[PDB]
Amino acid sequence: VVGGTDADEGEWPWQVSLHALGQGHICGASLISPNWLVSAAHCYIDDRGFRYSDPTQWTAFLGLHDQSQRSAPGVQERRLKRIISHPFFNDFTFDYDIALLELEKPAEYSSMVRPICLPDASHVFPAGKAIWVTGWGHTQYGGTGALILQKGEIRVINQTTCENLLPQQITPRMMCVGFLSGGVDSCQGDSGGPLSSVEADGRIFQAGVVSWGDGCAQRNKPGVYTRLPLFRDWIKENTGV
Ligand SMILES: *[C@@](O)(c1nc2ccccc2s1)[C@H](CCCNC(=N)N)NC(=O)[C@@H](NC(=O)[C@H](Cc1cscn1)NC(=O)CCc1ccccc1)C(C)C
Ligand SMILES: *SC[C@H](NC(=O)CC[C@H](N)C(=O)O)C(=O)NCC(=O)O
Ligand SMILES: [Mg+2]
Repeated sequence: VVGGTDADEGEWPWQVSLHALGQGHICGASLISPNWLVSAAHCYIDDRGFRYSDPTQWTAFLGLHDQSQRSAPGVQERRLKRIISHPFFNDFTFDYDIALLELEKPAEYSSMVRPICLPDASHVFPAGKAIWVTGWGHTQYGGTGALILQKGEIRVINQTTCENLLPQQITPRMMCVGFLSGGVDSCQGDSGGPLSSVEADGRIFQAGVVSWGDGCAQRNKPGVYTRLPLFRDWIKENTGV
């Protein structure tokens, strides 16, 4: 997160850190039920050096605050038994950049571990609405990741404006969130983490998945996120959630 601040311990109890064997934190995720996480499909693509699509190569840390304190009280460690990347994922445009991760054993709900709410298919997150982004990613483009979980406040950007800022790259599965002036943005290592929106009764709903951007926090280059309401049915059909 660029331009953010330290989160409070337990402030985002749905935020998850995904570590690949021998590599440390690679991507974020969100807890949506006792058995299921939402993340980004592009984190789980094989390359010639490592089989990122293989669920046995991963560990999920729930209730984590400080990346250097992965055994602290309240932190839960879980393996994965399945990774479901969206079948329409496009590895050139990163259309449909969303995945579902099945925990090998259920999370235990606590003051530090709690699911985010999922929006109904017909809900619209309106232009201009305040949204929170969280993660352990870089605090500057090309910089270094944060040990302590970071939070930042950004805003939904009109879809036509989004398309014009990034021509020939914004599909209807994508949403721009941030500022045209730059300054606050997600960044490398935040991929797969949730957008958190405070809704009408103060409960937090997931508004998107961190996906990509041109650099980080640059003027006229807002972060691009995978939408959530569009996938409510896909999630229900695949997880029962
Ligand atoms: C996410 O944290 C990551 N996923 C992985 C997976 C494997 C290893 C490492 C990482 S980091 C980030 C989140 C970035 C959010 N950015 C903003 N909100 N501003 N996702 C990525 O890094 C994706 N790649 C990009 O965003 C790249 C970075 C870059 C290289 S040069 C300037 N910026 N963006 C582009 O290349 C822009 C052009 C483009 C071409 C084609 C498709 C999309 C964009 C991810 C790895 C694809
Ligand atoms: S909608 C998902 C979360 N709801 C719960 O966790 C309910 C469980 C309680 N223990 C209960 O109902 O008694 C939720 O609301 N997440 C967002 C938030 O702001 O907490
Ligand atoms: Mg604690």
